[PDB]
Amino acid sequence: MLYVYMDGEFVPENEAKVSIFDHGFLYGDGVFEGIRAYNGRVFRLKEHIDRLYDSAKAIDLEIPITKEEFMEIILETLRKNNLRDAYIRPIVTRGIGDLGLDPRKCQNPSIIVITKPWGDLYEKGLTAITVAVRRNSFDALPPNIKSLNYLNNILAKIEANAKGGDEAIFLDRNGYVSEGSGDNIFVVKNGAITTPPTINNLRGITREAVIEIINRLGIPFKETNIGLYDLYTADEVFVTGTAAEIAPIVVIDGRKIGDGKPGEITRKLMEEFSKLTESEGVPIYE
Amino acid sequence: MLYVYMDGEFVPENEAKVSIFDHGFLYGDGVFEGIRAYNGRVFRLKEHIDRLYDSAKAIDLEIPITKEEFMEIILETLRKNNLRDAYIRPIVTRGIGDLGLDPRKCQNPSIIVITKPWGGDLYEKGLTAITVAVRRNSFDALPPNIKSLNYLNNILAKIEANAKGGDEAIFLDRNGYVSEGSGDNIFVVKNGAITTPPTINNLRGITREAVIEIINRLGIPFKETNIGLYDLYTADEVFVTGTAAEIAPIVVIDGRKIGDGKPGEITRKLMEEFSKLTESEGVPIYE
Amino acid sequence: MLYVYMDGEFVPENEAKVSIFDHGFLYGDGVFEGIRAYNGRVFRLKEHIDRLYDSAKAIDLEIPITKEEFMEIILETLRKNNLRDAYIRPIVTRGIGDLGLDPRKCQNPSIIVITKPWGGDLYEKGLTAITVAVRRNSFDALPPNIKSLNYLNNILAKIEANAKGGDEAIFLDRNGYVSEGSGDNIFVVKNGAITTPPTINNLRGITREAVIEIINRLGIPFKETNIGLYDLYTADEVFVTGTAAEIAPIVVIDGRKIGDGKPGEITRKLMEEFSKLTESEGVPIYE
Amino acid sequence: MLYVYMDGEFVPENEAKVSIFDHGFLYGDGVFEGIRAYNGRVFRLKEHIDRLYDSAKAIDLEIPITKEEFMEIILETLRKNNLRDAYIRPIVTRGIGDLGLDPRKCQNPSIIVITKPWGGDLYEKGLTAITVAVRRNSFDALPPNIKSLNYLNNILAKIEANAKGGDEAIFLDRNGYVSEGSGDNIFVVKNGAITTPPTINNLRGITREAVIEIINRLGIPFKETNIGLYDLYTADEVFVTGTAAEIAPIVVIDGRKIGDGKPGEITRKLMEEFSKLTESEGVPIYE
Amino acid sequence: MLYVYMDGEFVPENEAKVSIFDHGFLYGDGVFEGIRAYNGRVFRLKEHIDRLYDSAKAIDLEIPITKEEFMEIILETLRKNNLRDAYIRPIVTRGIGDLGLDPRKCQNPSIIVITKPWGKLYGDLYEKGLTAITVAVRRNSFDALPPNIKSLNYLNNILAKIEANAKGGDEAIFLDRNGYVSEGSGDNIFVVKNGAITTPPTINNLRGITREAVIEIINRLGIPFKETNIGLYDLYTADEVFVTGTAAEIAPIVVIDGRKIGDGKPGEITRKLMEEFSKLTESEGVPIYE
Amino acid sequence: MLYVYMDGEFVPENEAKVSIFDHGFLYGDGVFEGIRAYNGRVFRLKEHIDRLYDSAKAIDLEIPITKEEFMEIILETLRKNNLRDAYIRPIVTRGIGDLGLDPRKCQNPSIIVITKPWGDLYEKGLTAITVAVRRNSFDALPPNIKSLNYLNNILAKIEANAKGGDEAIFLDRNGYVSEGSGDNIFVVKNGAITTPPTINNLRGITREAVIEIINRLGIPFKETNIGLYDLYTADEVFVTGTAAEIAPIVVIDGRKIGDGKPGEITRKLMEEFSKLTESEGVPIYE
Ligand SMILES: [Cl-]
Ligand SMILES: [Cl-]
Ligand SMILES: [Cl-]
Repeated sequence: MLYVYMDGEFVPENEAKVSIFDHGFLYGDGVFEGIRAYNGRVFRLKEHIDRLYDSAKAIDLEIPITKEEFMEIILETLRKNNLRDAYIRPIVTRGIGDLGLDPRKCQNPSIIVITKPWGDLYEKGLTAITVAVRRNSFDALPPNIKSLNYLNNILAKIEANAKGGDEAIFLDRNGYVSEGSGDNIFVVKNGAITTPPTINNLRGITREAVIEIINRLGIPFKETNIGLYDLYTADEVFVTGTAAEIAPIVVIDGRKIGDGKPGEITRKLMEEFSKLTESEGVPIYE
Repeated sequence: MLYVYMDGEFVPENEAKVSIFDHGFLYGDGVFEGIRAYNGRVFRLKEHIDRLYDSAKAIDLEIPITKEEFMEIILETLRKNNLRDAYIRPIVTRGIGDLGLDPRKCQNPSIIVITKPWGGDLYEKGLTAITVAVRRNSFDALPPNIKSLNYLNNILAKIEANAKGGDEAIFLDRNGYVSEGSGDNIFVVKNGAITTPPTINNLRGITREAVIEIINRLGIPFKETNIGLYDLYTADEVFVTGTAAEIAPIVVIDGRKIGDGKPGEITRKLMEEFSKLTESEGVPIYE
Repeated sequence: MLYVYMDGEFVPENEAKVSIFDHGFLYGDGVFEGIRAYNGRVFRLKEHIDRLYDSAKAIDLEIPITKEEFMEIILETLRKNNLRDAYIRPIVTRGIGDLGLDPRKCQNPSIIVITKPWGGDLYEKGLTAITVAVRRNSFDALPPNIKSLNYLNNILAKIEANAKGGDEAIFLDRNGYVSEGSGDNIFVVKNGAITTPPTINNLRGITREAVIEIINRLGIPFKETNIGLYDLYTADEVFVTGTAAEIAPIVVIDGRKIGDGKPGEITRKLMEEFSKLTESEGVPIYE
Repeated sequence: MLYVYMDGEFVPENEAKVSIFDHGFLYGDGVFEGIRAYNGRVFRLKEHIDRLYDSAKAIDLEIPITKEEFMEIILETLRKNNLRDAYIRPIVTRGIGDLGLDPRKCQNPSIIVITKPWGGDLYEKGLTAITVAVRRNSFDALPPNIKSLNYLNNILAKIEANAKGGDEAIFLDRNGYVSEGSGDNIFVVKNGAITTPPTINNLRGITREAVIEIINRLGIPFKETNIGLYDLYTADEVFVTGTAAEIAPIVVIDGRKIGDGKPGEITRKLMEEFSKLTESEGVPIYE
Repeated sequence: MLYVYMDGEFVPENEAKVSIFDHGFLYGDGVFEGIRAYNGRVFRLKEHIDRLYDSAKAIDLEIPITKEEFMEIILETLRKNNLRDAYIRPIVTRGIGDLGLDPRKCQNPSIIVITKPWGKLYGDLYEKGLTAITVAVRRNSFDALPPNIKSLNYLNNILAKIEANAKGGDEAIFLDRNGYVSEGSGDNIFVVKNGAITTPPTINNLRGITREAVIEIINRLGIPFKETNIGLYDLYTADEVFVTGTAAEIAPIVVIDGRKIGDGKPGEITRKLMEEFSKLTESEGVPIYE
Repeated sequence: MLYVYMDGEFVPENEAKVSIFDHGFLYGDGVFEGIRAYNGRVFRLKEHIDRLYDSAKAIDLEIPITKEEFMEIILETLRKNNLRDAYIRPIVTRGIGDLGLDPRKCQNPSIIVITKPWGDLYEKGLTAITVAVRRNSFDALPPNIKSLNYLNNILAKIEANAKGGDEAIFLDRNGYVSEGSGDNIFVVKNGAITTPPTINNLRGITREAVIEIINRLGIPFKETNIGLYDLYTADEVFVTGTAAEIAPIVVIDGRKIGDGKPGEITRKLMEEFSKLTESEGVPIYE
């Protein structure tokens, strides 16, 4: 029933498989994106594709097709599955080499496009915990690369699962707030909004869209380092990402954030963001 | 011609494939080992299997079979391919789940065993190494003690080495101490004494452990302690250790000749002793 | 019904009060100890008093009496309350001064001795622990070796543990190494060997020292070395040590079962040996 | 003569005492503020009270009264002592609980308000400062943004300054950036522009905020950014800000004259503007 | 043929020598500047002299003459050698003292001015662009040996240069003690991405006079500009990268750690800034002769 | 009339000058040693020469003569000046090159040997202060290299001069005790001695000799990281170096160390070290 684009063919999900000798599998040597289709439009497709190519560049991986070709493949995959509302996961792998680490011995990067249909926690808000693991360092495994190396994020998620949080919050190698395991973080205090610079986290496309809205609404905004203290004493906290959209965080490390309910500024941004997703995007069908 | 063990079946290499929905593929959420078979014996099989289970425990992954069963699967795979001299790569993945990162939605970890025939031009001359700008994954972020499918830190270091004229990359850690090579542990020889970093910022190498046993047996003064760039540059000899590499001499670091620029006497002695050990020890595949 | 020593007078608990202008209250500017009396003997009294004076020296606080006098005051306080089995908390404060933080304006340090009767369930099952996001106070900022009235770092860790389903919090330090629990030192048991962090990033525990003496006496291989999250997660056994806790097994860390998830054999052996030590050693309270 | 508010009653200073079993005393588990009354007005009372509640929130302490009630208690205490010019120190403690550090066993937080009369030589000449070896408490360990009873880090810095010939201590943070003085925020003036550290590694000073408002009103170029030792040493002018200090010029740092070694023109201008602000703003105590 | 100013006298290059007991030699205890003369004008002379005095202040060294006197000595040295296009290296040392490191035993700081003829034999020498590598050594810390001080302690820079020589780069790029991009071994670094320019704050590197001039041009041209921390990722994924310094002017970086930067050629924004900077150096400066 | 060896000639001190174009002067690009002659013997000459060559190797500088030749030049210089009790400062520079920092343009390293005669604070002990500047990092400008880059040490000394200490004590980039501005540090507590590992400081020749004495006397000894706390609460503290020998530290940051007088263990080591210097060394004359 659902087809996956895999190296020039459409393949049913149950048969969508990659060689175990692909370095993307052996070493997580590959890059991916997360993209949303709303009402027959692909939201910020070009921005996501730009980031995919940036991720590839960072790991010295040449994507064997052009950005225009990649965009067409994504639209084609959504068409083949007749989707209007979907989550899209393009993946590019290093390809097959030998059992060592050398990426120069790898031939034929795989191009994969997964599309899955998209059909309670946002009325109540999420509980978050700060994890003991620091975010992968920007001088070790830069988190700005959306790569198949996501075990740092998974360890944080495992901590959150064990420790009663819906979401994990990372600090970075220098003690600053970084992001959630799968999303950027914003703090609201006295009508002003702050978010960490992007060096220690990922340059979120949702984060960028939300900042555009914040500026359009004239809410005072600063991109600056934040600490545990700012999280705990915030009027409101929310996280942003493709899958999450804008998710309110109402408890952090057992402490109620403000009144413990999604805040007024968060709710306003949720509305404005919904509007943006309904009116922007590359059309799938004509 | 070569078969891979994949979840209870032997599958030809060309067909050995994993679902793209396995979290091992999507997120590198899985663990692996590198094991060597020499002359029909599997060198330190039990030690590698112990480490595999430790790696799995560190990432909260339950391996669905026992260690004894895992050892039997490895031996069976070597038998099916009629190998006596091989490299073995067991892999355990988190398994198929949804497209989020939550490992709770994953069911059925995959168990994979790759065996490839493994039959020293760079070892007579020694290797050139470069120190990389990327630090090793932190022991408080993505602990390098876990041999996981997250190897992009190692690959970035290797990319730097390829671009910068080194056969091998050397990492420093988040605190500025020498960690290891991109795929092996590092030892420094100075005035007849040997030092190696503690294992917290690198990986508890099985070769490293075997080499330390030899060092102690030979009565060479040995210390496990932090090392710096200075110690690398001014060493009498440097070598790296791992399953694939065995003992590889490093004769140039960052453009500087190490000692006389040839593999050193202590390194050569350890290479001989290690060869001897691989020829006389191990779990028999056939016998 | 209990008397507290307070600056030369014995005072009922309900009246044991300190001026709000004491810098020990305003700024946590003071030091303390935790000492145990077992069966009419005070366990390691001299070691605790030495550490109290070391803590005071570290914060440039002169304790206005001698160590011998301090020991006599402690024994007297236990006598006055007729205790044989107790927890003792000596406290020395900077003393009353002005509203600024300058300790030079403080005159007369207060000397306080609290003694409370000691009359487990969590020790048969073992404790659950979580690693906290807050790092331990740095050894170059507010050295954790000082047992001072500044315990908010420990309290924040405890608050995290309370919210996150742990009985105990485990700290990492400013450099990413394992430090200690919020109120106790940490030991890791792996393949019959024991490791514990060096004391620089934590506190030189008197229980920790006693336990190391036992470990050496029993010939269990022991190393004082840096430990990481990986070592915690993959340990055969983990336990914590302190005056109040004695030896407490840790059986779950961050949702991961430690070994079999029950107090381990080595831990149980050390618990027995430590019990024996407390029953046979100490400064007698009554003659 | 002077009364202290303590849990619903006015108590003479000499009798203002807290139980030694209060966690605010045992562990510095509590929060405080420093507020100034000028000419019958309380300067920035609401801002200080907001920060007090933020400090409490950061340490998960529930202040048992509302902010309005707290403001009334402060004004009442100033009235009872007939003060027009005073320093006010509200304190909230975790309260009496057990001898362990667990804050869940604490039940009734104490509310304390100290008011002391206020009544220049060092401000005409300026202060000498030294940079200390101790780093500021980390924003990921014991966040300095919390104005808590844990002030030993500040006291250690002050002890260093006392011993090393400075009127004031300057901290760097865990990452090597300038943080603040032991009891005040720091500003640097260079080529007519002013810089101050972001507030993450120090405290969000109410004086600092007021001074930034003045700076902006006067159109002096201003940047909140990280500063280093170099910026201190080569500054045209340096000054510190806090409730007690107001604006204090720093004219020597680590033996080096700052600019001409006298309070600078920009500093003097800000001192005048700040004086004006304190004379015309505030919550009236009486009228 | 070339004279060096040395403590009040002009001395031929071959005889320009300092006592081995000068702490400037023994311990690198001294400060220096790098200044350019273009077409009879000294570019940003006053800015360089201000930085020289700031460097001296940072190491608690009192320069025994005034800034005006120092400027006159520099112009005099250029005059004596009849230069119009030159590189100028003023140096101030702590002076002769005993063999311990205590600077209190030093008396009489030396003042040295070197001037060497400089200038392009070929206009487009940066037509292809430079290759760079990121080094393993971190930049001297701003809490250890602050890189803002242009001192005679340049071994950190030399180690990075040694790494670059061995590793196939024309230039070395440093990260700092906290993992952020700092600068090249002898120049400030700028990154261009989607028409916007970023550069590290100056705390972990040096407040470059070229960097300041380039920022003025960037602002005048209305290119979006931000001073903020940058990482390896930003270098690798940049549209363009360039470095700035007195000797280098504006040098395009077209390869970093084996990765082509954008199209692997000097970029449009870089080329535009190179032109604008050339114009600035042709029309500004303290006249040597006039 | 003291002579300095300079590239093959003995030159009077007042004329001992180096070209300002030598990179050793321009960039501190060179290495040095500090060696002591006692009663006609050069103490640990071979150890110092080994370290000099190690320093040179660390900065990729080829010393143009052999170690045996270097030792002869040192002895010759002491002979020419008729010294029996002296401080020797051999220096090797990168040499003259262009005005850039590239060491490849530098072709002829200078060899310099300074010898100066050596002829109250030890009875009373020294005051020390801990400095704000951290020691040059072992991953930036490794302090194990005894190079002409000594401004880190000088900044610490400037702090000590201004702050009332005879000596400055450094912490390292990771917060551990490193060393004094010109000497290694040892801490004595409950009859046991500790000293930092050598990675963050310099492998002192005096430090090595003192450790040999400590072992010979059977004093418990451990090489391990030390903190501010260990300094402040020590029974005794002392520093070691060629010029200082063994110097007691009796006050640190305003705190009396033990009783505020040189300790028993320190005094014992001072005696044992004196004995060692009187009975060991390469003879200058026959
Ligand atoms: Cl990392
Ligand atoms: Cl801290
Ligand atoms: Cl450094």
